[PDB]
Amino acid sequence: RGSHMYLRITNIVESSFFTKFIIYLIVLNGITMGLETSKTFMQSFGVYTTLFNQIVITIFTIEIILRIYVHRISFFKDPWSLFDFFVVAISLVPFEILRVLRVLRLFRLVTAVPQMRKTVSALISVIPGMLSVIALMTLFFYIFAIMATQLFGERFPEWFGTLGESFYTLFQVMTLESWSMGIVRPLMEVYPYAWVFFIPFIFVVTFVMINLVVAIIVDA
Amino acid sequence: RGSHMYLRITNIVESSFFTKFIIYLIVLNGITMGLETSKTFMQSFGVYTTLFNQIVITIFTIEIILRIYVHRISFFKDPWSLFDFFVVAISLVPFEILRVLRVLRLFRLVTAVPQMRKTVSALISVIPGMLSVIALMTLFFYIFAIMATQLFGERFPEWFGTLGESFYTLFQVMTLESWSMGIVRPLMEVYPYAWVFFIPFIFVVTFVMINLVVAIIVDA
Amino acid sequence: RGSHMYLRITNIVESSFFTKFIIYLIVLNGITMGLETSKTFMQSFGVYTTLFNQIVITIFTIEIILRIYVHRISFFKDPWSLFDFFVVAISLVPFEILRVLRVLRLFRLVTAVPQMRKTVSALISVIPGMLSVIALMTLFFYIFAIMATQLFGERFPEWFGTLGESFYTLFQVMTLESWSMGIVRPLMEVYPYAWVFFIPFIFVVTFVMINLVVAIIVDA
Amino acid sequence: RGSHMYLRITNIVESSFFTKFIIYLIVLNGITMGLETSKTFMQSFGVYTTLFNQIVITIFTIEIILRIYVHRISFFKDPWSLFDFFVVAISLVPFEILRVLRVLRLFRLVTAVPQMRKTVSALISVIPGMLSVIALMTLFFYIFAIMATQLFGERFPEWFGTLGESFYTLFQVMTLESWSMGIVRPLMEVYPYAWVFFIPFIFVVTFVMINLVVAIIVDA
Ligand SMILES: CCCCCCCCCCCCCC(=O)OC[C@H](COP(=O)(O)OCC[N+](C)(C)C)OC(=O)CCCCCCCCCCCCC
Ligand SMILES: CCCCCCCCCCCCCC(=O)OC[C@H](COP(=O)(O)OCC[N+](C)(C)C)OC(=O)CCCCCCCCCCCCC
Ligand SMILES: CCCCCCCCCCCCCC(=O)OC[C@H](COP(=O)(O)OCC[N+](C)(C)C)OC(=O)CCCCCCCCCCCCC
Ligand SMILES: CCCCCCCCCCCCCC(=O)OC[C@H](COP(=O)(O)OCC[N+](C)(C)C)OC(=O)CCCCCCCCCCCCC
Repeated sequence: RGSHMYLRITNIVESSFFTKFIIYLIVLNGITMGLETSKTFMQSFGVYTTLFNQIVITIFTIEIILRIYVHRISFFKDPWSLFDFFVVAISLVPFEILRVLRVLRLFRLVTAVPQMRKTVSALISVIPGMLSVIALMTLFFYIFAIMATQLFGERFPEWFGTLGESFYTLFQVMTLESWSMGIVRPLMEVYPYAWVFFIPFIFVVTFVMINLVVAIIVDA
Repeated sequence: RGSHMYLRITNIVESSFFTKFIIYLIVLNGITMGLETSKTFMQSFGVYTTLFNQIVITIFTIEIILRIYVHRISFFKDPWSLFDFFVVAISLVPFEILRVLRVLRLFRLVTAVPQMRKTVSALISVIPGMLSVIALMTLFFYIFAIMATQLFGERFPEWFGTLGESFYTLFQVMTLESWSMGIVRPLMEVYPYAWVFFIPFIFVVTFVMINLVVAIIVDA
Repeated sequence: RGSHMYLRITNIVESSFFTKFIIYLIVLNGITMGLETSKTFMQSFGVYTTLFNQIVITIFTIEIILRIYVHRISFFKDPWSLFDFFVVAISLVPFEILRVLRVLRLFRLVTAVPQMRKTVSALISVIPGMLSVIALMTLFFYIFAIMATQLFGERFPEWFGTLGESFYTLFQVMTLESWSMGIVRPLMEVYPYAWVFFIPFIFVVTFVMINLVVAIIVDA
Repeated sequence: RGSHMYLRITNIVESSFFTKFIIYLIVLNGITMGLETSKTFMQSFGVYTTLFNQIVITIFTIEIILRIYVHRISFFKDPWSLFDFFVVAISLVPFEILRVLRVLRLFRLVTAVPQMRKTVSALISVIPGMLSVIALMTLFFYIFAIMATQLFGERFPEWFGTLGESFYTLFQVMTLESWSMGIVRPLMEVYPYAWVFFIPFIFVVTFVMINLVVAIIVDA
């Protein structure tokens, strides 16, 4: 708990060399994961690189293990460690989507470098003051998604045949991407007043967005 | 007016249980209205759900009735109640567009939950300081819509054949959606100087938009 | 100069009735110009409406004449009058583009209604603090327009064959409209490194835009 | 170092006539470079204009030479001169991409006119406070670019077959250009859950952008 061998390990994990080594590895596994992208490189130096990968996964597990010895329950209430935990855990399951999620370990460069932690933490910090407006927005989407599903799903199954599909399309209308040439004008060929649904939608959603952003600037 | 039975009802509508019950119903009729979206679910449990729907419509009418007993003319000068009124009234007419408008009762979650009321009320509050710029903008749209109708409606009836059609297209140009690839470049094949109409339009409309948004930030 | 008949006319133009009458006409000629949009209406009540139009043009010329008697050289240093002048002058030439420009007289509702004048004047007021950045931007466009004309005009004459054409396309890239799917990806089929031209362009132009807008907010 | 002939040259380069002459040339070589765009003009007055071009290149080399005599090592620590240096150097190599880069000398109008220098310098000044967020963003792009390359490169080689290609597409998704109609909806025909990759991408990238812009406004 504060004994002979505890304090030995503690002085290692807390050493700058520990951090730097880990950061050094992250930038290295980073570059390695970008070259693994090339089947040319993969064909030649490929096995070299599978090697470096479990090496790094092992080093990271050892590290995480140590960090829990040194920190115990303090470790499992730290966001930055919990991230490092789950990211490294993912990289330990041997469903290809998990093989790809391995790349999430590169986000450890964020947890590791305090300049980054501080940046991310600044960004995350404005989200709580947004929840109420975001709650309002989601209700809005949900309601309009229902309305659109049953107004247009039958003739327009791809875009609106399903509550989820309508959610997708409504998000696309919010981003303004092809909303008129690709969605609303087609609808109007069948539903001449469809414009009464999407223009108010676009007005509300955009007004909310601007205010949401004025919200952020309301602290500064 | 302040009698024996009046004060009895008053203590019920004003009870927290009343509010919570109503909110409870709203979240329930909400989920129900999302499952009604699926013809699978509709095929199986469908009648169960038509049931829950008039049940809720009845409960809501009773509630609204009570709330007017307790509030009388104060009720009909409250936005939040007037909304609840009109929304529930809609849900009472038996034109499919009214069947769909029933979903508007889910917005009662806004009127009911004071955190939401406050949010919405914040948003709505900035609109009056915008009316003058919005008035200016609409005049602008109207004038340019007339000009475009008669400059391009004859060769381009779909986009500009009608004052309303031109309004629609001009709105789409304002959102910047396909303005060049899908509208102005086609026009230029017939009207080489059409760019003299839409670039200034896009300049004015965008300048106004930014200032409109600086307007909001002019209080904060 | 300040005589018997001068002061008589002066009391008329300066009367509220004068202003209101003019405003009344503007809203009327406004509605009339929107109905002239319909060949149906035009077919039936059409001549009624050509009538109301020169009537109003005459009334407006008389008014402008009076206003110069009452104001003399003060009139020709007022923006709002100079506008009214040029707009009404246009409406007096009998080239269809002038027939359409007649609709610009509806902007007299702006000059006439002081709430509008004040709004417009607020908007116009931020433009001088932008000129320097706008000068920078235009130079930027000019230079990149030259570069693009000679990098891509030969294989891509429609988009870049001409300094003006390149100006048009570059403006479209700035608005982000189809910049990749419709312009840059096509170019890359011939010029694989074209992305080195348009991504920096899009970066600079967007950075400038944001700062231009922060500029406005730098007073507030 | 501060001798007879040194101080003679010094009084010339530091003269207002020197600056004005140079500026005069820049506006002239500017106009000339825009007319060189027309093969009509090129066909007729073309050689006149190749002439004016080396004339100006020579004058500029002489100038730069002088300015280094007058300034020595102070010259090579000035951004504005270093620019003028490299821009003029480019214009001295006789690979067509260098023939086009000659047009970069028009940016000397920026270095020369102090109102511009000040503007540019204002703009550049906000960039250092952005580096941390920009670092975060680039890491984000890199990681998602890797993930997309291996999730979609095989079936969608054009958009994602290569780390660079995925970088390009991800940038396009960030600008929101055709992200749904032209990229994600096509992907979903093969990968129904692709929406789980690009919506969070679009959320993060947009949130960061707004905060990056609130950053700028955080000084004002
Ligand atoms: C005030 C009220 C608050 C209510 C909050 C809770 C809402 C809960 C959502 C309800 C669940 C709806 C699920 C559902 O019906 O799924 C539909 C479809 C699959 O149905 P399926 O039977 O396969 O459709 C057949 C297709 N057809 C018609 C073309 C032949 O599959 C999908 O589309 C999947 C569903 C995706 C959408 C989920 C949206 C969650 C929104 C949360 C809003 C929170 C507001 C605060
Ligand atoms: C300073 C002046 C202020 C004036 C303010 C008041 C303006 C009032 C609007 C005038 C009414 C115009 C109605 C009208 O002409 O409707 C046209 C069309 C249907 O005409 P129709 O005869 O069916 O066209 C035949 C089609 N064709 C030529 C291709 C064979 O149907 C439509 O397009 C319907 C009309 C939709 C547009 C309504 C716009 C309202 C703008 C309000 C601006 C307020 C400014 C403060
Ligand atoms: C520091 C330097 C400052 C210099 C400022 C002054 C610049 C003055 C602009 C120079 C004039 C260029 C005019 C010109 O060459 O016009 C080209 C074309 C028509 O040429 P054309 O001979 O018909 O082309 C034949 C077509 N082809 C090759 C496909 C067979 O026709 C057009 O494209 C018309 C020209 C439109 C563009 C005008 C742009 C003005 C930019 C102002 C920038 C101010 C910066 C502060
Ligand atoms: C925390 C970790 C930090 C790591 C930072 C350092 C990252 C260094 C990047 C790694 C280098 C990757 C180069 C590479 O693999 O190039 C791939 C391709 C050409 O490969 P190739 O063998 O031709 O592909 C064959 C094509 N196929 C499969 C369809 C038959 O060619 C390309 O696509 C060229 C590569 C372009 C992308 C360069 C991106 C630099 C991102 C910098 C991020 C900084 C973060 C702070």
